[PDB]
Amino acid sequence: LDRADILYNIRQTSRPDVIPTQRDRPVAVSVSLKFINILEVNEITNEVDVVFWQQTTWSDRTLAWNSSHSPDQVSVPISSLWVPDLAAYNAISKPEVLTPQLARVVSDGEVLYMPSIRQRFSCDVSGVDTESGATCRIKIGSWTHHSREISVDPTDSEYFSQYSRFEILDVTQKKNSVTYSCCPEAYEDVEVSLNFRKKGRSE
Amino acid sequence: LDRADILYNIRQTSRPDVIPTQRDRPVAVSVSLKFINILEVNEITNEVDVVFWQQTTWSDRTLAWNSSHSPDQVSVPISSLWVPDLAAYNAISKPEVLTPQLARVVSDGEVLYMPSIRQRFSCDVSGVDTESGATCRIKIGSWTHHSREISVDPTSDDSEYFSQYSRFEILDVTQKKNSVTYSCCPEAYEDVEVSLNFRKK
Amino acid sequence: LDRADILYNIRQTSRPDVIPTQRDRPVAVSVSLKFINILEVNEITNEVDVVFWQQTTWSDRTLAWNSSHSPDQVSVPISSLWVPDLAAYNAISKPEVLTPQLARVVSDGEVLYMPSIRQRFSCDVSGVDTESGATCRIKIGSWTHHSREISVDPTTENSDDSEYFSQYSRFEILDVTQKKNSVTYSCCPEAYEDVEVSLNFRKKGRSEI
Amino acid sequence: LDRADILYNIRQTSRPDVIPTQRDRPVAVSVSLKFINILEVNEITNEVDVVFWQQTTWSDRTLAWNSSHSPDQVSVPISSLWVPDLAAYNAISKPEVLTPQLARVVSDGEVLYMPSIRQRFSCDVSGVDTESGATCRIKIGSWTHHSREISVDPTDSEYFSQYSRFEILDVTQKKNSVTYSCCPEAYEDVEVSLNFRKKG
Amino acid sequence: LDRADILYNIRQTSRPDVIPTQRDRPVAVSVSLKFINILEVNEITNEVDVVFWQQTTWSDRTLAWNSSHSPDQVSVPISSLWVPDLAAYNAISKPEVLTPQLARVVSDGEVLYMPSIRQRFSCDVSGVDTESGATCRIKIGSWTHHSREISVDPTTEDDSEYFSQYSRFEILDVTQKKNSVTYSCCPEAYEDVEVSLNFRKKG
Ligand SMILES: CCOc1cncc(N2CCCNCC2)c1
Ligand SMILES: CCOc1cncc(N2CCCNCC2)c1
Ligand SMILES: CCOc1cncc(N2CCCNCC2)c1
Ligand SMILES: CCOc1cncc(N2CCCNCC2)c1
Ligand SMILES: CCOc1cncc(N2CCCNCC2)c1
Ligand SMILES: *[C@@H]1O[C@H](CO)[C@@H](O)[C@H](O)[C@H]1NC(C)=O
Repeated sequence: LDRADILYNIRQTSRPDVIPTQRDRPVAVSVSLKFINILEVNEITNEVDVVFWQQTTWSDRTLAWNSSHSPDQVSVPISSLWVPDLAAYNAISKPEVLTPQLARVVSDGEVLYMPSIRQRFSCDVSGVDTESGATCRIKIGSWTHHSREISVDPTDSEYFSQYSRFEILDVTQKKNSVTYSCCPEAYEDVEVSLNFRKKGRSE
Repeated sequence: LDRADILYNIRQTSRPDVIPTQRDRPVAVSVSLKFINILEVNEITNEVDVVFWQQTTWSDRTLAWNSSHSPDQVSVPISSLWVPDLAAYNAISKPEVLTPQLARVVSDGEVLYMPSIRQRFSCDVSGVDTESGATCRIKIGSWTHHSREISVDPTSDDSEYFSQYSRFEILDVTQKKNSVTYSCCPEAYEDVEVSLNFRKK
Repeated sequence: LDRADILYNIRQTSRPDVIPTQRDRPVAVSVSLKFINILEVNEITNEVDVVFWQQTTWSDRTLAWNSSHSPDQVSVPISSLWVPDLAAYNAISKPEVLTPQLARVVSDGEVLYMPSIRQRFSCDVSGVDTESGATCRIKIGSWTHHSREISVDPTTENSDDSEYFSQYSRFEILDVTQKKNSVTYSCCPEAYEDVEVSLNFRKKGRSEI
Repeated sequence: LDRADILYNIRQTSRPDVIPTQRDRPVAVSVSLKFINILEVNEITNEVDVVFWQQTTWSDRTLAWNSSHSPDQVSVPISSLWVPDLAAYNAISKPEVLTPQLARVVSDGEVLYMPSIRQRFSCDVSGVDTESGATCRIKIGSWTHHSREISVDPTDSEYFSQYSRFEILDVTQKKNSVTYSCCPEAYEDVEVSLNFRKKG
Repeated sequence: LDRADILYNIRQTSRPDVIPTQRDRPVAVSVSLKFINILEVNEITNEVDVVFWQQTTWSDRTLAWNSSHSPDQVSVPISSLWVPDLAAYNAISKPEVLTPQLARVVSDGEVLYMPSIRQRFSCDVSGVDTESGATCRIKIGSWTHHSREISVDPTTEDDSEYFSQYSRFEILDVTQKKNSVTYSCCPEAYEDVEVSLNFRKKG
């Protein structure tokens, strides 16, 4: 098996429309945000612009191949894969995807999709200009798949731009299960708390 | 039947172009707005930005399957389904759809489509900065299907999903159904009018 | 015949690329603007933002069907139909189409396409804040089909204009008049038809807005 | 032959990807700008917004048909035709195409494509608010085809909006052949000089 | 062979999804930015708008043909070719591609893709209005292919030969540099080119 063959088979048998549940257990999706930049904070309106890598991870056995005599990874256009229907509940603009829309697929069926995204959010910006900073919560989960079909779990400003007007004090993640008044089932989400503040001109 | 089979059948026998009338009867569409945020009010120009879930509900028996030993629901791309041609009459921008464009389909043919949308409207913003607030009316109906083909009806805490971080707060939401005859065309067209009473905090 | 059959036939045989001329005579296209809103006037730059329904009407026999025991109308995506290549000559932005892009088709082949459009125009805004108001002319015709292939004609309803106009606009409409022209450009030997819509409007008293 | 047949044949045998060179001669493309409006001048940043018809003209013999008892012209979506890969070198925004993207094709294979375009350019805006006005040069040529494959040649105030804040004093056109440090061949372009000024 | 045949063969067999590695050796990609304009500098927010030609170069043997009695080059839509998944790490907007999306292909399989791009970046704008100017670094590399699949290198071939004389700014110097980076998320190394643009406001 070479790359050409692997990619051909994947394209030929894809089913991007089919959630890869295994024996009616949920697809376990991991989500983690790597913050790159904070761009346009407004303490009056409670709005922020953020750039982040949305590290998204899951398993789709239908993509697996025997890599005994083959590459054990390929990069694949997401239009050829099933992908989780994640959305940020408190986003007030659609995601601006800054990077090539490719996922990495391992021979065992593990998938990693990690685009860089710029997006505007509605959240608590109060205190951004004090020492203890502001804490903005971002809520991400499956739009249409309940907890029996999709579960989401969480996995250092290492990637954060030194040229931002802001700095990161702390990031914490938390998992929730929510029942909305519209539907009888429960839906999982991850809440990411971003604690940040304006740098001093001197800093 | 598994999900793969159900989704394959749906895609293969699509008909996204065909309104699913069970004939002479109109497709009964339910519409309901869950307000999430109010973003950029202008009392001078009478314009507002709103974020809301557009809960849309209808029946399409051509999607039904026997779920005796199968899943009784799947998520489907709306490009593979017939979808009501709803529009907001007083919108002054096209809808910005913020969420994945999937509808939920039940084995009996019930469909739920509920995108989160950001959109700008022309409406009465006067009094927004007073105690009794402003009342902005949003009018939604089928663009091209008359009352014999599509009927729209209204379906809770008005603020249940509303953002606590908005500069505004919701005082009340009321819904109302209308049947309108336009000068251009002989038939009547239904719509729902949603009245959003809100004010600056 | 049911709706599914009618729509299937249309999709399978429609030639969206083919202007439906009958016997070397022009397709008669009717155009009419119903104004919904006037949004962002600038008297310095002579620019206006307008929202309007663009009522467009024509005949295409190739869509016809025998409706003896059938529906006599369906809604059809415009991607499955031939559509006139109308453009606004003095537009300075591309049309923002606000509504579902569907046309209504009658069993005899009559087609009605009427999207709501937001668009910016270059025109005479002078006098907008006076009693007699400004008069902005919008010019619409076929971009590439001459008068022997497409003719454009106004239609005046005999009803009041301001019927669909938003009461919440900062502006108000004094009058709307339509007029047909036939023009020959220096690039081309043939004549091209257009409709000129004259929108007479003014700013509402400032006590109200 | 009727229009339906002509259009069907064109669509079916369409090779939009193939430059229609005849016998190793370059495709001769004519370019001409008809200015409609000047919208948003900035003398500080040297930027202007312009609306113009981009009259583009060339020959593609593979489109020809016998028009003895047939129409001798049709309108065709440009997605079904080869089209020159022209670009404006000093544009700082992508072209906003305002009109239907249709070309006119004559039975002998002559093609005319003339969209109305709004676009922003980087150029010399100094003097715009003086009597002699500013002179803004727009440079247009094939992005990827050299002079042996494509040549560009020149062929307006008649179509200019009376409601613009600006007025046109003069338009001149000029053809150039240029080399670039990246490539050994020569590339043709047209430079259009727009001399304009702010009205009273 | 004529152009029509060459283009037909390429379209029919190209495999835009398949990275053209030759025996486990990485595809060698060359990247070089030719700056055309600097448009909208903001020293407060550390943001700049740049227009540049992104000269991108690589080899794909699967495109080769015998040109004995044929054209030895054609222009090809990039949708019919494999193309490197290059991204600018510090971009804060998606690339606005200003030119026709065509690549030039030589009969031996060499490809040149050079679009003009307008894009906004986050970088160090301090000193832009001084004599020594600001130095803005732009970082470009493969988003998903590691050093064993794609390597990126600067070309060894004027700082402003193509730069607009009508810009409010002027270029003092351009330097390029190659890096190999390991991120915390992944075990492999990823190559990039860092382009340093030293520029200042004209007097
Ligand atoms: C079976 C319910 O299907 C749905 C279809 N669209 C949206 C939702 N939402 C409510 C559930 C939680 N996610 C937010 C949107 C649910
Ligand atoms: C024959 C009626 O067909 C139509 C096609 N497009 C738009 C409309 N409208 C008028 C009916 C009510 N909705 C507004 C638009 C009607
Ligand atoms: C020779 C007819 O071909 C043409 C192709 N595109 C545009 C035009 N125009 C001139 C005729 C009138 N409409 C404006 C543009 C003509
Ligand atoms: C082998 C030359 O192929 C090319 C592929 N893309 C762009 C260019 N350019 C440089 C030559 C002149 N046009 C501007 C862009 C050249
Ligand atoms: C092999 C890991 O697959 C990946 C899929 N998408 C993005 C990345 N990134 C990490 C490597 C360097 N480029 C940034 C993004 C990695
Ligand atoms: C339509 O079909 C019916 C048969 O059901 C036929 O008898 C009738 O004459 C047809 N009408 C037209 C106008 O062709």
